[PDB]
Amino acid sequence: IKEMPQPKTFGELKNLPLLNTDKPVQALMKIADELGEIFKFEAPGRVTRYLSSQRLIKEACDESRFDKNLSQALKFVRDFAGDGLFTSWTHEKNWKKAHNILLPSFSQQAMKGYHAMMVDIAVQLVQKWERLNADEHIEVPEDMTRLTLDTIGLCGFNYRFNSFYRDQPHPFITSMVRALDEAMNKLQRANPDDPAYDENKRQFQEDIKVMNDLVDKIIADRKASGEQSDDLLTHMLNGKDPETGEPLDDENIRYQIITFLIAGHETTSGLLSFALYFLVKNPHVLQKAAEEAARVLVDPVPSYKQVKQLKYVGMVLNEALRLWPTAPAFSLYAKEDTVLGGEYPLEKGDELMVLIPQLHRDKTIWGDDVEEFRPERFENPSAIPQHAFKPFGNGQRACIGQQFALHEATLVLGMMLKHFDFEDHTNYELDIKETLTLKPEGFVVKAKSKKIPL
Ligand code: COH
Ligand SMILES: CC(C)C1=CC2=CC[C@@H]3[C@](C)(CCC[C@@]3(C)C(=O)N[C@@H](Cc3c[nH]c4ccccc34)C(=O)O)[C@H]2CC1
Repeated sequence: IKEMPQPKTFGELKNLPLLNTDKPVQALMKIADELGEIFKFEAPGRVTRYLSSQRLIKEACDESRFDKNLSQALKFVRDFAGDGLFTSWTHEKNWKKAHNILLPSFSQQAMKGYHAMMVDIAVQLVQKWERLNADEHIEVPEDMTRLTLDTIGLCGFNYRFNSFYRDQPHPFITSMVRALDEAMNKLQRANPDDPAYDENKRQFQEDIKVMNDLVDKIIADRKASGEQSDDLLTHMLNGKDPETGEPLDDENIRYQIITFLIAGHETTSGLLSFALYFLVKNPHVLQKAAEEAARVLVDPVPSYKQVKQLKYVGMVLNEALRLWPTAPAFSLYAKEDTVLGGEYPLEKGDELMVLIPQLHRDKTIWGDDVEEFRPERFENPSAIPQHAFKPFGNGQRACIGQQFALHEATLVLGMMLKHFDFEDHTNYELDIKETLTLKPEGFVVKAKSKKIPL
């Protein structure tokens, strides 16, 4: 039975001021480097424990002992993602109902059906870049977000945000981003009911209304038409949970759509942005991935099968997920009194935070080179111990979108590497901006066309 380390305290505010920062995940990583595999974090009226080691996270991932907790971050997002899959408790009837209905819509097999719509958006990204003039550069996170948002819009509910036709996001996106920013800011806001925050609350309600209005209208229009499409909204209007025999109601479908649109934004586009960052910083790795793309993508437009045979591109994406997982933490609660790692007694209800970027730098798993970008780490995945690699979270509460996110990312990166040579023309210095997600802020490149027609 061991005493848990704790970072520096601030009198009555305990550890709370350590998260008064624009880069809290990066701050928590530096604390874990100091204190090790577990530390207690106290604030007025709360305590959580940050885990960093495969040794302890493997136990945290035991679903008989720990279930998904809603972090305060998830509680603030629930104000507009409701009881969709991401912001629901496991015990809420709408979680297991939506999970049973949606799982078949998100399988590897279902990706054959979305492939043509994903190609639509990937081809718009390639044409944009083919159409840049000689002096011009690419705003990498900006264009990856254009693609990932439009891909989930079109595959989700046959809706075109037409992001590649715009400088200003679509109205829905400006409201969604400002709602997400507001939810994230409330984490650091003392005395939120202070009348100084009156204007935030009125703006928050307006943005929730914008989102509900557009999504409720797309649902009503689809039901009003009877159209059957290749999209999640068809699967949700038609589907019945085999357990309860019930369908989702229109309110819950709205929450699922809002949830997928949150995910399909900078959380997916972050993976592509980090991947391209690592590739331009590791020209030998970029060359190997470009060689695979030229070898495999022999057709004007890539096939589902051809994306599956981009094995080294998939390893590149897993290595980017290792170093900078774009959904960098998740929360758990103890189902019963239990002892973590033979050393740390927990009571029923006690919270754990999994610090994924820190798990992914466990030298006992990965060896001494943990800071190196080496996709070849992933050549034999059977060698990876249980729960060592967790960018999509854990168990029944793992990312439902994982096969979607990886198919889109492998397709797009494949096509980028087939069509263009890349230049790190600014010698970009990595600056990771933390919102809901992580991104390489200001990451810019030049793309020189290889002049291969679509
Ligand atoms: C279109 C939908 C979609 C996409 C593209 C997507 C793409 C990605 C993505 C891209 C690289 C990453 C790193 C993640 C990472 C995660 N996703 Co998603 N997710 C998506 C839909 C979801 C949903 C829905 C959940 C909740 C699943 C559940 O609990 O039933 C989810 C859960 C997660 C969790 C668990 C959170 C927790 O609190 O435990 C992580 C981590 N993620 N996701
Ligand atoms: C919505 C999804 C995509 C997200 C999940 C997250 C999980 C953990 C979060 C998060 C990374 C944002 C920064 C704080 C952090 C690390 C956290 O521990 N947060 C704890 C502890 C905490 C911080 N501030 C608080 C204020 C009140 C209560 C708890 C807290 C929490 O939210 O619960 C955040 C990103 C957004």
